[PDB]
Amino acid sequence: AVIDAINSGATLKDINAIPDDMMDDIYSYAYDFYNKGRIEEAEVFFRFLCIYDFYNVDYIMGLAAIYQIKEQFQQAADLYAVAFALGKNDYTPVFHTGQCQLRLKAPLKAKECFELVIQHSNDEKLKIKAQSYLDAIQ
Amino acid sequence: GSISTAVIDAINATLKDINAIPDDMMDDIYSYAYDFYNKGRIEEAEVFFRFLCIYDFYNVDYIMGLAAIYQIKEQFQQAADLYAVAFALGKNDYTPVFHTGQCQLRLKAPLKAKECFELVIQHSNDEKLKIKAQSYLDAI
Ligand SMILES: CSc1[nH]nc(-c2ccc(Cl)cc2)c1C#N
Ligand SMILES: [Cl-]
Ligand SMILES: [Cl-]
Repeated sequence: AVIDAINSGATLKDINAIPDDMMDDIYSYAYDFYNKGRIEEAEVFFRFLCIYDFYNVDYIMGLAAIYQIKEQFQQAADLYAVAFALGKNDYTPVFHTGQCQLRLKAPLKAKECFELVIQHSNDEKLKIKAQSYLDAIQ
Repeated sequence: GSISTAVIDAINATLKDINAIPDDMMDDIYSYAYDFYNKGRIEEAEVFFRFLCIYDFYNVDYIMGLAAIYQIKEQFQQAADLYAVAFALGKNDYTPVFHTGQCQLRLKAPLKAKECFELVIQHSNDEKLKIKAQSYLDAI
């Protein structure tokens, strides 16, 4: 049954391979490892989650955050672009992409990211953070 | 699909990481993909754009070509998802937002579509695209 999803490209979530409440528990445990600084374990758990459902925006954001913490900034930025697309109107991944671009020495790209947050987002606290980066970029 | 390939690659080096296909060859394959597309050979064009997006997913031109094919095929959610990737990457115009609005209308999500068309009117400098977006808004 699982092999069928491997051959059809479907997710494990599409075939309800693990119950909903158990997946919730695994996501909460992943976030616990993350908040405790247990980065290697959080990375295993967020990779597990993204294998289970690679369209879940919160699962992708968790793995992207791990990569950003590990200073794998391009790999983080790649996942953030997917996370943005799947959620359509949440500019948090665009904000974090701006941070990654600064670390990649691409300040004009970073400015474009933070400006996009300011222009489109309805999240006032997020826009405040984005503006503080814009104020600092030369 | 293209998005699942991108995520699996990120979970797990890639072909692009080793410069396995040079720029000029990718340019040629892109032009061949549109040759198929322009002749109505949509299935072959889809294979070629999928090939391009496996090699270099984070490329606005490849993403936009594949999104157009899904919209024509009435695979509206897949099209909307790819248009949003194109916009996030830096696509310097609001055309992917406009087309996402069209897709959301077909998905019976008129409130999502309204948000898309309103973004076009507020932020695009393409006066013709703005008129088109307003005509959809007038109908919602
Ligand atoms: C869920 S309401 C909504 N707000 N913004 C969008 C949006 C933004 C950029 C792009 Cl490229 C496509 C769509 C959207 C949708 N769908
Ligand atoms: Cl959507
Ligand atoms: Cl730059």
